[PDB]
Order: sequence, then C-alpha cells, then structure tokens
Amino acid sequence: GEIAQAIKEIAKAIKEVAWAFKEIAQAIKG
Amino acid sequence: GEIAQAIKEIAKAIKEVAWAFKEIAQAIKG
Amino acid sequence: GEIAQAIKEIAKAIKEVAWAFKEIAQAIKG
Amino acid sequence: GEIAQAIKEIAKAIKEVAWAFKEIAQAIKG
Amino acid sequence: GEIAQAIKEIAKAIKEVAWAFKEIAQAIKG
Amino acid sequence: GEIAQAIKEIAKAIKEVAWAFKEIAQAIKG
Amino acid sequence: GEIAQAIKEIAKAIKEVAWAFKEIAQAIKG
Amino acid sequence: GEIAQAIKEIAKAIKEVAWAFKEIAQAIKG
Amino acid sequence: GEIAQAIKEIAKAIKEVAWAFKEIAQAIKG
Amino acid sequence: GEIAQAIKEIAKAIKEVAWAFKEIAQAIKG
Amino acid sequence: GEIAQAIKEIAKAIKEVAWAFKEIAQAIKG
Amino acid sequence: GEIAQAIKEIAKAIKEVAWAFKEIAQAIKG
Amino acid sequence: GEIAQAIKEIAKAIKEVAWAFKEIAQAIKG
Amino acid sequence: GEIAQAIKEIAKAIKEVAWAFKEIAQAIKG
Amino acid sequence: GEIAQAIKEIAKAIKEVAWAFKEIAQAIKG
Amino acid sequence: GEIAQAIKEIAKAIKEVAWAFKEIAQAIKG
Repeated sequence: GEIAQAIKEIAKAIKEVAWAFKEIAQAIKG
Repeated sequence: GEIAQAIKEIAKAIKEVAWAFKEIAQAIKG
Repeated sequence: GEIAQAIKEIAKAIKEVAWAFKEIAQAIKG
Repeated sequence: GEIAQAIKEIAKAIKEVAWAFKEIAQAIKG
Repeated sequence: GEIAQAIKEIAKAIKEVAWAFKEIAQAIKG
Repeated sequence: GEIAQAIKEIAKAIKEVAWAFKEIAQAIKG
Repeated sequence: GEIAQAIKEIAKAIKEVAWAFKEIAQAIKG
Repeated sequence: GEIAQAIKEIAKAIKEVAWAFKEIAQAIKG
Repeated sequence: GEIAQAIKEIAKAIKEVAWAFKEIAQAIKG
Repeated sequence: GEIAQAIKEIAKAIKEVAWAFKEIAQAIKG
Repeated sequence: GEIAQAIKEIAKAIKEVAWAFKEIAQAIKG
Repeated sequence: GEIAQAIKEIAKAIKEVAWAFKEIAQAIKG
Repeated sequence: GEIAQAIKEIAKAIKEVAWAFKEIAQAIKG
Repeated sequence: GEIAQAIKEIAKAIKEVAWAFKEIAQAIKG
Repeated sequence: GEIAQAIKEIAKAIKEVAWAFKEIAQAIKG
Repeated sequence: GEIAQAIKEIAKAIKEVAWAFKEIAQAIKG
C-alpha cells in the first residue's frame, strides 16, 4: 500500500534517529 | 493489516530510541 | 481494533522514552 | 471511540516526556 | 470531533515539551 | 476542517519545540 | 488537499527542529 | 497520492533530524 | 464531529429513500 | 465512537430499505 | 472540511434519489 | 474493531436488501 | 483534495442515477 | 486487515444484490 | 493515489448503473 | 494497497449490479 509504505518510511527514519543517539552515547563515553 | 503493521513499525523504532537514550544515561553515569 | 492497538503501542513506546529521560536526569544529578 | 482513546494515550505519553525533561532541567539547575 | 480533539491533545502535550526545553535553556544559562 | 486544523496545531507545537532548541543553542554559545 | 497540506506543515516544523539541532552542534563545537 | 507524499515528507524531515544528531555526536567527539 | 455528522446525513437520506419505497408499495397495492 | 456510530446509522437505514422492499414484494404478491 | 463537504454531497444526491422514487410512486398512483 | 464492525453491519444490511429483491423475483414469478 | 474530489465524483454519479429514475417516472406516466 | 475485510464484505453483499436482480430479470422474461 | 483512484472506480460503476436505468426507461417507453 | 483493492471490489460489484439492470431492460423490451 501507498500509505502503509510511507508510514514505514517514518519508522525507518526514526530508526536512523535512534542510531544517531547511539553515536552520542559513544561520544559521551569516549 | 499493512496499515496497522506499519504503525507497529513506528512503535518499534521509538522503542529503539528509548534504548539509545538508556545507553546515553549509562554513558553519563560512567 | 487493529489500528487502535497499534496506536497504543506507539504510546507505550513513548512512555519508554520518557522513562529513559528520567534515567538521564538521575545521571546528571549523580 | 478506541481510535481517539488511543490517540489520547499518545498525548498522555508525550506529557510524561515533558515531565522527564523538567526533571532534567532541575538536575542541571542543581 | 472526537478524533480532532484527541489530536489537539497531542499538540498541547508537545507544547508542554517545548516549555520543558525552555527550562533546560534556563538551566544551561544559569 | 477540524481534523486538518488539529494537525496544524501539532505543526505549530513542533515549531515551538524548534524555538526552544534554538534557545538551548544560544545558552551553550553563551 | 486540506489534510495533506496540514501533514506537510508538520514536516516543515520537523525540518525546523533539525535546523535547531545543527545550531547545538555548532554550539558544542564552538 | 498527496497524503502518502505528505507522510513521506515527514520521514524525510526526521532523516534530517538524524543527520543533525550525527553532527552533534561528532561535535562531542571532537 | 464534522465527518461523523456528514455520515449521519447519508443515513438520513437513505431513510428518505426507504420511505419513498414504502409509497411505491402503497402505489402497487392501490 | 461517533464515526462508528454514524456508520451504524447507515446500516440501520439500509435495513429500513430492505423492509420497504419486502412491503413491495407483498404488494405484488397481493 | 472538504472531506465532510464531499460526504454531504453524497447525502444530497441520495435525497434526489428519494425524490425521483416519490415521482415514480405518484406515476403508479396515477 | 469498532469501525470494522460497523462496516460489517452495512454489509449485513445490504444482504438483507438482496434477500428482499429475491422476494420480488418470487412475487413476479407467482 | 484528491480524496475529496473522488468522493464528489460519487455524488455526481448518484445524481445521474436520480435523473434516470425521473425518466422511469416519465415512462410510467406516459 | 479487519477494515479491508469489512469493506470486502460490502462488495460480497452487493454481488448478492446483483444476483437477486438477475433473478428478477428471469422472472420478467418468464 | 490508489485510494482516490479506487473511489473514482465506484463513481464510474454508479454511472454505469445510471446508464442501465436509462435503458430501462426506454424499454418502458417503447 | 489492501484497502484500495477492497474498495475496487465494491466498484466491481456495482458493475455487476449495472449489468443485471441491463438484463431487466432486455426483459421489459422482450
């Protein structure tokens, strides 16, 4: 579905945001 | 349904955001 | 409902995020 | 309705996010 | 509307989050 | 419509979140 | 569309939030 | 569709949020 | 709700259609 | 919910349409 | 809203269907 | 689901309408 | 709106159906 | 999904309406 | 969009219903 | 899409109904 695929793109973008926060955790620990 | 499955994918991505913030908290605590 | 339950899963994930921010508040105070 | 009730649950979860950020602000102020 | 009012509750919660970030700005400046 | 008006209210609230983050950036710069 | 335009306003607000985070990155580097 | 296109715009904006957080992580690492 | 009231207007119109069919039943019997 | 209640009102109106058609069938049979 | 206005247009069209069926009933009665 | 069950009630009402048309077919044949 | 315009097309088609029933009323009277 | 399954149930009911009208046509032809 | 395109398909089908009723009116007139 | 395909199934069923009305026009003319 068109709308379902677009909603899945938001989840993929939020996963990108979660990965960036893991880098900040690596930055604080470093 | 694909719509509810896509909405569930956003919730799973937000959970990964919560996991990365817990890694940040441990990085500040250490 | 299928869609309603999926939306509730997002709220549960946001609650997880709020709990992680409370750990960061505990980390800054510590 | 279950849909509007589920949407209300997201708003309640975001309010808890605002509460945790106020705890962070007090942690920086102290 | 039921759904419209629930969506407005999310906006009110996000406004609460924005106010909490203003406290963090006051905390960093202090 | 009330639905689109409610969605517009979320966008206005997110804009206030962006404003508070700009206040944080100025607090770090000062 | 009325609803589509309101959803686009949320994306524009999130882009504003992303720009504010870039200022915080400039603040930390400075 | 304009609705799915608008939802895609939110995902693109969240991706820019992830990019700005990666810039923050590099600012802490440097 | 705006949308709910408009949907109720369709049901009222269908009830008008059902009443017209009752007149046709009266016309055939007469 | 008001939306599902409004959709239920359409189903009730269509049932009245079925009742009027049964009155027509009895008018032809008599 | 344009959506509720469009739904209202369907109800108005169904009302015209009820009007034409009342004209049929008068045609059988005469 | 609340909305899904209400939509199923419309299908059940349309099935009632189809059964009434079968009576009219029995009335014409009789 | 794309969806609103498509819904309006259904109302226009129902108006066409109502006009055809007026011809049947003219046919029975003739 | 339950929503699409419910919409499919309406289409199945409308098909039964078409079947009953074909029985009417055979009743007029005989 | 596929949703609005599907809604347009219903309007096209209802137009064919209006065409068949005009054929009925000509069958009664002849 | 799941929902779009289900909506298209309704249009196909309405086309079946329009074809049945053409048989009734053939029945009246015959």
